[PDB]
Amino acid sequence: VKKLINSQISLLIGKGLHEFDSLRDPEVNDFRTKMRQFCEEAAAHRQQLGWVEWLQYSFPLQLEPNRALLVNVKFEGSEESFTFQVSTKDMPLALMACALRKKATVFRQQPEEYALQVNGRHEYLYGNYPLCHFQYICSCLHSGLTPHLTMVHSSSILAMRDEQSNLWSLEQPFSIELIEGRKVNAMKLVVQAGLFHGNEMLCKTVSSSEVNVCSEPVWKQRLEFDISVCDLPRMARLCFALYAVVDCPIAWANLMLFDYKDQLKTGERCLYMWPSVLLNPAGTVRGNPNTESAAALVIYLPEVAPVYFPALEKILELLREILERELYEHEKDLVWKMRHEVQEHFPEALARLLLVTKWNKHEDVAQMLYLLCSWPELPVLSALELLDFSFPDCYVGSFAIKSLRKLTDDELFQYLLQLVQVLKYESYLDCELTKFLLGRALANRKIGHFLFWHLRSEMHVPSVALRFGLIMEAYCRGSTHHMKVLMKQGEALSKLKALNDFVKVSSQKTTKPQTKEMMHMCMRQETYMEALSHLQSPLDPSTLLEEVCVEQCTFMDSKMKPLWIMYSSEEAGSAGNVGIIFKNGDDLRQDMLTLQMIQLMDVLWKQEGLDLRMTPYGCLPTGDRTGLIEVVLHSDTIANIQLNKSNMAATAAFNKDALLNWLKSKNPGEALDRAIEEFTLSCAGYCVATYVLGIGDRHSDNIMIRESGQLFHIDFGHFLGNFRVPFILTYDFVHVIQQGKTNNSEKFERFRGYCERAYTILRRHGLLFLHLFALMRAAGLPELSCSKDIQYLKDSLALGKTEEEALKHFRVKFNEALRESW
Ligand SMILES: COc1ccccc1-n1c(SCC(=O)Nc2ccc3nccnc3c2)nc2c(c1=O)CCCC2
Repeated sequence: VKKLINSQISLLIGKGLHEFDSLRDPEVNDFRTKMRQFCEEAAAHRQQLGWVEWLQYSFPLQLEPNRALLVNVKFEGSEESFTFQVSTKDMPLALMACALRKKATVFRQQPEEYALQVNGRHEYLYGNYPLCHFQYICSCLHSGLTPHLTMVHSSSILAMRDEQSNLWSLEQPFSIELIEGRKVNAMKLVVQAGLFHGNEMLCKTVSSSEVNVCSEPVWKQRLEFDISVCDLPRMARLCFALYAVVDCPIAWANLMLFDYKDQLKTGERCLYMWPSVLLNPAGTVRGNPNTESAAALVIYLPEVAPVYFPALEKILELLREILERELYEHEKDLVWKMRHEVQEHFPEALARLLLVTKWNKHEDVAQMLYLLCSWPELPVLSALELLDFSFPDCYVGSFAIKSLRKLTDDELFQYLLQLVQVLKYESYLDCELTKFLLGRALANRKIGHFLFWHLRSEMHVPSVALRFGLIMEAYCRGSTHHMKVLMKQGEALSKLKALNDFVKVSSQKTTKPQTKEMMHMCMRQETYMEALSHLQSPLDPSTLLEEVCVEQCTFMDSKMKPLWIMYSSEEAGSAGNVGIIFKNGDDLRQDMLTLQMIQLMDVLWKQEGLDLRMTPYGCLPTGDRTGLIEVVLHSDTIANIQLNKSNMAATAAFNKDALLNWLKSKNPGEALDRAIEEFTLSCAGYCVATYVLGIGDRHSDNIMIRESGQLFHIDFGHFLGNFRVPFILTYDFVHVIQQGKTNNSEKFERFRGYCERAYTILRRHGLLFLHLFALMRAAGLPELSCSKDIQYLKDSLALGKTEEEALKHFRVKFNEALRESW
């Protein structure tokens, strides 16, 4: 039984558990045994939460960042239902009290015993929150539709919970022996090396003597470093590069000088090197698992006596305002001098101080660390910055995690992508971030869900495979039931892969309608219907994908032939009609990042009461160049609409009317006005979003309208101006905002203010986007490579300017954009 769990975990994570043992590594072993006890205590805890609390775990509330409305309510084991008027201000409890008073008459005869489920979703309404604080209610309030909800009793929910049970002495300079290698090139070999603490070098880099591009090369050289061993910080990192010359990089490799047990390291080491794009401090500190093929450097760490890093007690024992809002040496000096007063009157400039403290002087570091332990907790925003690679020191990390704990799950979810990337930076397996992500993922099934996928999605990447795999195994130890739910998901994804593969070959030999019939046959196979049905959508686990409508499924006409999968739910009705797009072949990371940053803008706007009617559809990479997009129904490309087909409702004398006619036919009479509004708001939003983010090559083929008028974007290939992309006003948008008039400066300038608000709001959170992008550098995304990329943001948000200025700046670009418009 314990045996079956293991094989399930193996299949689930994409790596077999035997491989962890085969490593014969105490670091891994400890991480495994430790992290299991932890996840087991969490899982233990959970099985004894009260029912409401279990709901909170299982399906956390989805909330928005007087007026009448019709609601429909039913009770679980029955079809009969009732329609009430309520106020949008009513508590979920008031509604539940009605439900019951209605029932008990149609039946002859306590609201606290119930929670309201959304029909056909893993979504629930509970708490003291007026109805439309719940996203679902408020959402309905807009698209116009009637909320449909099911009274679920406490006995019913608890049944679910049930079914889910399971030192300073050493003064001599540091130096190593470089012995020999085993590599491939054309010319002389060289081995350069430096000691890093983050991005900063601890002293000048040193080099090898020029040998023949030959062997199996030999060196047997002392390389001595311009620093004394006693000054080596905890997180000291030794970084190698190997290249040829007579310029030409071959491989690289890094290691920590202290092991995970704080022991300094001796003596011989074989390093299996990673092939190159010279020195790479950010690169991982464990070796290339491809031992057969990979080049290897063998070194000798001299044995300086056994030595550990001193305990914390031993550590603990041992116009400035004007600058303080890059700095000269002299300034650096003043800051350091004022450290105490920094910790007293500018605690939020911590990051600035840490950047001036001398990491290659053990005495200075001890001073810095002493101030850290009395340091007041910082705001979340400051914590996100402290996770930067610039801050490799784990006492700082511990502090940053310490400050990060007051994250709401919503915030946590909103940054989860980035926190995962930072795991790639971690010098050791057992660490605080890992401990924290696991703990929060265990207290929240939604967080649990996405963490897994973020991790499961990168197992094809050898540098993170082990780390990630070990985390996923830990999590499963913490959630036997959720791992079943997830296998269901990965089983569906496996089938989709096989289906898409068939689609690629077939689509080259034959015509679309034929491949479509073939697809449906393959899908109608027993193994496919079972695999592809009755699951939770990986794009959002509260979305249930029940019955695939084979008849509706097809594939899209682009190189990779992405699949189009429609699902219905009888229990869910209309909002059980959902689609996903399976994509195998393209990298989805770029888009997912893009989609999350827009999502962020929307939350920011909404937190200041600006609702631009955005459309944040799911996008979720699941594996090697494989993931899913959320289908947005009742929409079409501008281009498609501008095919302006005769026979359709939008038959137009001039192409500029096409959109507006379409909108008219979907939105008769007084509905028309609302749709123009929806179009205007969301346009404002996507214009500002594409502009700040440097997303370009927008054309009518990658912009979509929905029948509500809402406009949104697909196919993000390029961002951060990655061919300075202008602001863009398409003539046809302007025309639609202007209600079909040549001049409508009333309508048009309202539109300007929306942009201006959206833009100005984002700037106030400029730093929040910077820190997040900072953290993304860890990803290896090709258009997220360096500083010039983070420069793009600085410039778009005109962050260094004043609001009066920036607005002025933005006003030119926006004008420039209107001029372009015919
Ligand atoms: C691959 O996309 C195409 C490229 C060239 C020509 C046509 C398509 N294409 C297109 S082009 C529209 C498009 O490229 N993408 C869409 C269409 C709807 C979307 N909804 C939510 C999120 N993204 C969406 C993206 N659409 C469809 C199909 C299709 O083959 C098949 C049936 C379902 C809709």
